[PDB]
Amino acid sequence: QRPAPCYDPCEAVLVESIPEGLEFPSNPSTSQAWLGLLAGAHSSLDIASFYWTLTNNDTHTQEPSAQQGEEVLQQLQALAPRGVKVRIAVSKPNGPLADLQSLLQSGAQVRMVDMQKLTHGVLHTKFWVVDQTHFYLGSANMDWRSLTQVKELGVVMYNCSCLARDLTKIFEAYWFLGQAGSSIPSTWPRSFDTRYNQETPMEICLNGTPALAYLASAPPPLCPSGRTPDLKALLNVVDSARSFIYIAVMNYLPTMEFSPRRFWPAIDDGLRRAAYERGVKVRLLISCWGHSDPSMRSFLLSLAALHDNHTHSDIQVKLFVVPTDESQARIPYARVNHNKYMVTERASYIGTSNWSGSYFTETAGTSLLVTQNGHGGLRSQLEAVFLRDWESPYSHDLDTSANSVGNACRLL
Amino acid sequence: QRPAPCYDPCEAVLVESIPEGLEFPNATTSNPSTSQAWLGLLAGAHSSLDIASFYWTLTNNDTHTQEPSAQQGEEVLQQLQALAPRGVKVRIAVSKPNGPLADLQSLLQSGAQVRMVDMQKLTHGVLHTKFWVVDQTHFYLGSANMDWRSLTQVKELGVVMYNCSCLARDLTKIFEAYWFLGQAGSSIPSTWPRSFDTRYNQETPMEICLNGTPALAYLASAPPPLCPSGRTPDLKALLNVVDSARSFIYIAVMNYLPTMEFSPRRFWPAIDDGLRRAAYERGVKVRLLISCWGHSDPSMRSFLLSLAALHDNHTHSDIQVKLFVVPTDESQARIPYARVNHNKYMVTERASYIGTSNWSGSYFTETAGTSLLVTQNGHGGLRSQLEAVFLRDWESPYSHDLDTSANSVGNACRLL
Ligand SMILES: *[C@@H]1O[C@H](CO)[C@@H](O[C@@H]2O[C@H](CO)[C@@H](O[C@@H]3O[C@H](CO)[C@@H](O)[C@H](O)[C@@H]3O)[C@H](O)[C@H]2NC(C)=O)[C@H](O)[C@H]1NC(C)=O
Ligand SMILES: *[C@@H]1O[C@H](CO)[C@@H](O[C@@H]2O[C@H](CO)[C@@H](O[C@@H]3O[C@H](CO)[C@@H](O)[C@H](O)[C@@H]3O)[C@H](O)[C@H]2NC(C)=O)[C@H](O)[C@H]1NC(C)=O
Ligand SMILES: *[C@@H]1O[C@H](CO)[C@@H](O[C@@H]2O[C@H](CO)[C@@H](O)[C@H](O)[C@H]2NC(C)=O)[C@H](O)[C@H]1NC(C)=O
Ligand SMILES: *[C@@H]1O[C@H](CO)[C@@H](O)[C@H](O)[C@H]1NC(C)=O
Ligand SMILES: *[C@@H]1O[C@H](CO)[C@@H](O)[C@H](O)[C@H]1NC(C)=O
Repeated sequence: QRPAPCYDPCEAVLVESIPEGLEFPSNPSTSQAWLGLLAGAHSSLDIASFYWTLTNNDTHTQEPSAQQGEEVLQQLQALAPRGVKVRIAVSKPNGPLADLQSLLQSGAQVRMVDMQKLTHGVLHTKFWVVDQTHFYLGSANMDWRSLTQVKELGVVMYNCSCLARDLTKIFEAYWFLGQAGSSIPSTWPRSFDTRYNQETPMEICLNGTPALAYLASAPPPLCPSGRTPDLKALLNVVDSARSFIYIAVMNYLPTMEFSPRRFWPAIDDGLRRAAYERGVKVRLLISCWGHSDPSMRSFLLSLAALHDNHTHSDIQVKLFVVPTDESQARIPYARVNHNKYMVTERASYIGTSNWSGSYFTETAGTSLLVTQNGHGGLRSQLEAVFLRDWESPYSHDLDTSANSVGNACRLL
Repeated sequence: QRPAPCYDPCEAVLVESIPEGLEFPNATTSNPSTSQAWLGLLAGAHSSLDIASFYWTLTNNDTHTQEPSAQQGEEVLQQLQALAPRGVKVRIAVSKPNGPLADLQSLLQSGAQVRMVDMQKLTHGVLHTKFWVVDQTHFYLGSANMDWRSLTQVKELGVVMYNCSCLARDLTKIFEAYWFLGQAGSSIPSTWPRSFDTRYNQETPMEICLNGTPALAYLASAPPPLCPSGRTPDLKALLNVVDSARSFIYIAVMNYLPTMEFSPRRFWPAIDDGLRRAAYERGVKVRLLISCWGHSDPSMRSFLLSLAALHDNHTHSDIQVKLFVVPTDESQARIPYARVNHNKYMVTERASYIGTSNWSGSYFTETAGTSLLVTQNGHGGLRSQLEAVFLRDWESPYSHDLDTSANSVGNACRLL
């Protein structure tokens, strides 16, 4: 029996951070969505974050481009004293965070999740839940560089209380794990379970149209019985595709990135199966900067060789590099595409994890999966964004020269 | 509890069919020819002979030819026709052909027993296995079909085990499976009769004495429907050899394709995933030697490139792919379906695998095949001889990289 449907007028908006200087031949910016959500917050706010560097002092900079971030943090400091219950879960850092301390003295609650001891990973998840009604899910960290100097993609769902509570369940898992003497139970309490998963997705009304949406979580130790693992959701979306698969992730690596080294061909085998068996067109867009793993190159070539007229398989790989000028090269750890999403002709997947084994086995993450039988919607907007990025002059084949790219790219 | 050890003085001999015209440097340990081994086994046969074969073209009349190079094959056929009238019990199981086979009829009236196994009806495959069992004592296992071209015009590799009764009976078990399937109203049972089961497998290999030195040897069979409870599947044995390798993996097969060749198309990354895991995790050096002629699947090329791209200094993986092509001149180009390398084997620093199947999904899921796996803690032996053969072929001027031109190869090669 399918679970109860939801009747809230949910509205999904694609949100993106376009770095300063990037020009294209438009979705709202991440800063606008965050500021609007903070202004409209009245009862509660839950945040799952990786790190907190929102001010020029955090990054030891004097960039005007930090203004948006500096505003956002200030707005966060306004939430607690006016009645909003603020709960913040962060990955355990190397040192105390000034933003978190200031929020703590503004009235917020901050807990550090020590995922390294628990599942040998980090709290890589980045999402917001507002008043149990709205939620943002994307790749934007709590970083000012994530608002003006780094390309980011996410989705903001407004007026969807049911899905917001579904995400609040995962946030509650994180919050419980944030306690000092806490460990992962063998079975989570039944208050953590969900009836909405891959087999029975939640029936929502998206922009006045029925849709099937659900949330997947990783790692498997942080998954109640009824919660679909993130890898299972990703592989289902990959396997159900019949026409095309468009993937945009910062890092794609069919191994365990940090481990004795282990091979992990799950997503790679799924993509190869889609390309060969059903003739699915696979386009893979990988971000490259001066901090990319060089070992990423060879594996990517191992996919690009599958483009062959005899096999009829069509796998193409492009590298997205954000150009940097003399001034922007001084901004530390910026000018990248941090996007993490996949779109087919029939499904949409938006995640907060890079595509490697750890992010699906040890490292926490959440992903939103949407299916809709319309002529468009969120899926069409995702496809349009991917096509714009893919056809932009910032995407290059694996044989391109490094000099004429505009930025340092280890893979080239 | 390990099973009982064997005390027969087993002796393994590498056997090869080197096509006429193929030249090698001075030493290049020359192994006995396949024709010589077959003739010796037929001359020494006294009680029984069991043969698993794909097809039977041993004379010039079968292939509509007049080549003197067929002489060897025809001689073998004659010796086969001599086995039954002098008391040797001959049983022949062959893949079901489209039309009657002259060799099989002539053997049938010479006193032999011939049964056709219809694997297409049973598991949607063919009887691809090629082995000989002589007097329940000796056995040949290799890639040489019952073809005269397999003796002089096609490169073949195999192993002949002499004076090893235990392994010969173990192979006779698989042969009994084949022979039972040759009956008219017969189908694969859910469980095979206990007379078909074997106690020697990957977990507990048979303890044999190979060239006066203890060794662990066993036989794997495919497809799984043709496998008793105690029989190790061929894919499991192959993947165990791949995963247990710590230094290098040398593979020489006519066809390598990580999909189901004839099927709705299916992807099949088992062997490919094993090779990638060996290359990346344990830094295993992988050499892949693929035969190419005018009948090779072109779709083989891209996948092979997909392996050669794993060669990277950052990953420390070492994967190399080469194509072995047998040169043909004006006269030899007229012999139909010849001038190829038919070897099917793998060798690591610690194990040897010799099979009668190409490396693709069907041969491990639907198509019958047998393979011999040998391990020995010596300095040389069968593993060293196999490695030497692979190195000689790999460094021979008949091996080329995947970007070589087809004109300067000496034969038609679709992959180039
Ligand atoms: C294990 O024992 C077997 C049997 O005793 C050995 O087989 C023998 O191997 C040698 C060397 O490969 C063969 O000599 C060679 O003969 C060919 C012609 O057949 C000739 O061209 C070479 O120059 C060389 O003289 C020998 O014929 C062969 N014996 C039989 C009966 O076939 C085997 O070498 C031993 N070792 C291993 C690692 O198997
Ligand atoms: C494999 O075994 C055969 C015989 O089983 C070996 O050849 C044979 O060697 C024996 C000498 O030991 C010669 O006489 C034989 O004596 C044994 C007892 O030792 C007996 O059981 C036999 O019936 C026979 O009388 C025999 O002439 C000789 N035969 C041949 C054809 O060479 C052979 O060397 C062993 N190894 C290989 C690689 O074949
Ligand atoms: C679904 O509804 C949302 C909410 O209205 C749409 O997002 C708005 O899009 C318009 C442009 O069409 C912008 O002017 C608004 O600013 C957006 N809203 C917000 C809060 O930023 C979204 O475009 C709709 N999607 C579809 C496919 O109809
Ligand atoms: C959500 O609901 C409120 C009040 O019902 C409305 O003002 C707002 O526009 C809705 N959200 C969107 C994105 O339209
Ligand atoms: C050349 O071959 C012969 C015969 O196989 C062998 O005796 C000789 O040792 C070989 N030459 C060298 C240098 O080993």
